[PDB]
Amino acid sequence: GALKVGLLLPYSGTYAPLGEAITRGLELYVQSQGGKLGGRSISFVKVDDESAPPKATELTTKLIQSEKADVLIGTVHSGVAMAMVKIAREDGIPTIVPNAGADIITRAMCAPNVFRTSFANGQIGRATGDAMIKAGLKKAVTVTWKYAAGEEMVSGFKKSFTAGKGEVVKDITIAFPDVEFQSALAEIASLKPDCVYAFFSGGGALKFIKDYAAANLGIPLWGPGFLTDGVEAAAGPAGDGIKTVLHYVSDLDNAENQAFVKSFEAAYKIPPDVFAVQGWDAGQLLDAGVKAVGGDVAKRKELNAAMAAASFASPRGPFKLSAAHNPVQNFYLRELKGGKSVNLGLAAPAVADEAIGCKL
Repeated sequence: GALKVGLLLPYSGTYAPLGEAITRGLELYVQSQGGKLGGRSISFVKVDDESAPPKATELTTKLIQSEKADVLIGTVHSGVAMAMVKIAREDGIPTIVPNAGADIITRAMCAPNVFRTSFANGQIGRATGDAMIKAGLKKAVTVTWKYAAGEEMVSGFKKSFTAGKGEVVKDITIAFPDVEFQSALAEIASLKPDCVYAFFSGGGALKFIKDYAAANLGIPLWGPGFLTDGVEAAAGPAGDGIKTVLHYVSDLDNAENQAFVKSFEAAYKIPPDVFAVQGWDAGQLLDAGVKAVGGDVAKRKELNAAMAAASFASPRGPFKLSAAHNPVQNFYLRELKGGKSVNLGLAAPAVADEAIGCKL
């Protein structure tokens, strides 16, 4: 029979374009392998999580129990992912996290069957704060949504930014997924920082970018790369000049990215973004696992071990996991110019996030 891959992703709401991009990355990878991973035909069972933490336990349980998923892949929203990972850890099902950066997933909640192909919130926030200090910035206002990802990315940023003698003047938070920003933009203007660090993504990011430009603040906008990835063409000139830090840049010239961009543009007529890459690499990681156990997904201990030691070429560069199952990869400084984020160079060389509390 087919190998059933349960996909828990947002197909509606503000993160719907992220779930679409991840799904596209996975399906394109499965197609590049002739519809099979390690000799098994793939069947995706797609469930919309609606980025809604109150539904996460029920929808995960259904995917594992009622639909009998052989593998679980998800999700985008860190609150949903934390609840999902709690159920997956206790079940033992091979689980791949293709976006959610919740720090706990590769720290205190680290597990033998739980892998991440994206990043950790805290680590990318620290890399962005470091880049802003190197750029001479000293007085920030942060703006994000009131949930674990905003908090952890703003916390990581504040750690590096204050360690660099900068001050964080205010942390503005908006309830998730609200996108009424006029009040935050009036407060930014009143506080006169020399920079703004924002975490938004999907619909929220695109609207924040247009609203932020329409305010004519004269203040540079920064953030983790999720603030611009995927929304460059739609943001138009309002995006110009935004500086971000991310573990992917569309112009990386390694052969795997050039072939991946080609396949993705030929199938979907738009460039891939970081979300598509993370999905493509979840496909590569599951392939490495199913190949090592000759299609026999029931050998979980051996499947997990192979995915932990997996080594392949990502569109990002060499893919490799730490002992706590998080990617070890470079972070680049970028600028949004003319509809794409361009590479301004290396921001942080590849190092393993510190796995505080990980029993592994």
